[PDB]
Amino acid sequence: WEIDPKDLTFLKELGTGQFGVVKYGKWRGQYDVAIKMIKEGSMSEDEFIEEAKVMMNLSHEKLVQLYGVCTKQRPIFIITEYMANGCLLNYLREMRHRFQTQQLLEMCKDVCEAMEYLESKQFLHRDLAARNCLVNDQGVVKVSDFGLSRYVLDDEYTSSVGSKFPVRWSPPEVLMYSKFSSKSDIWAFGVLMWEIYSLGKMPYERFTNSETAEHIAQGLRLYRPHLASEKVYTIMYSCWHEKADERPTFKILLSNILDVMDEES
Ligand SMILES: Cc1c(-c2nc3c(-c4ccc5c(c4)CCC[C@H]5NC(=O)c4nc(C(C)(C)C)no4)ccnc3[nH]2)cnn1C1CCOCC1
Repeated sequence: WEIDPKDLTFLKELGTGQFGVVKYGKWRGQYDVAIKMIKEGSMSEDEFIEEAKVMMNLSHEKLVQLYGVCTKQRPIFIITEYMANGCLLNYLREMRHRFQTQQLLEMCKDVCEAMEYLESKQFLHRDLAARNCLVNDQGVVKVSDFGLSRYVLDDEYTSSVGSKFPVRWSPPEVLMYSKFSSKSDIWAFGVLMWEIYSLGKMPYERFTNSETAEHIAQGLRLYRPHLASEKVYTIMYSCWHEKADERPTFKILLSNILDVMDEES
């Protein structure tokens, strides 16, 4: 579980997030890694460390791999697989890629495989969104930072009325009662498909968080991105049923996405 930080060589800053700075570097002079330098006061560290033992065992080709942690001194480090093309959201926003719809659906499949694996292990992501997926040098999309939301100390992130809370990715039962389940990840995944087909537009871009919560409680939904076929829109919409138990599983979504790939090759 433990990595010796002296085996790390730091090379470039990648960005700053909920837990502070993240860097790109090498492990033992040779292996690409991303290193989260956890900003003091920003994480429930003891709980996270206990949980990292479980997370180490979540291994899937479409999940960013946790390699280990450096706990001896602070800041603590989280060491992970490095993704050369950065976050899916910024990748979608670079219009130069001029992705074909088949590539867009492959991105959704990549995420849906990861989530189906997590669902099979009864492990929630809790903050699924394009900003929390990453792209490797082969253009493969992987799911990042699953479950880490549980260790954030910042009330602006955790409170449902907080400035940083993922309101636009949340189902009504989440906004109304904090009922979190595999079905809240499903809802978020549909929003994520919408992000992908919308090339990274903000969901409900003309509404505030408050306005979004009220409209989805009334039954308003996102609508079809121009790049989504009717079949693709159907899949994303299915994630948004008002009743959580009527939303599909990731296993079902996966077969649906595979069928659509077969029908719109
Ligand atoms: C950014 C970039 C990468 C690149 N980044 C990475 C990162 C990575 C992951 C997260 C994050 C960053 C980097 C950074 C900030 C957000 C941050 N989020 C968190 O830490 C965080 N959130 C959460 C919750 C709130 C969901 C619970 N928990 O933890 C990891 C691996 N491989 C990478 N590869 C490659 N190129 N680039 C540009 C591309 C063009 O410009 C140069 C760098």
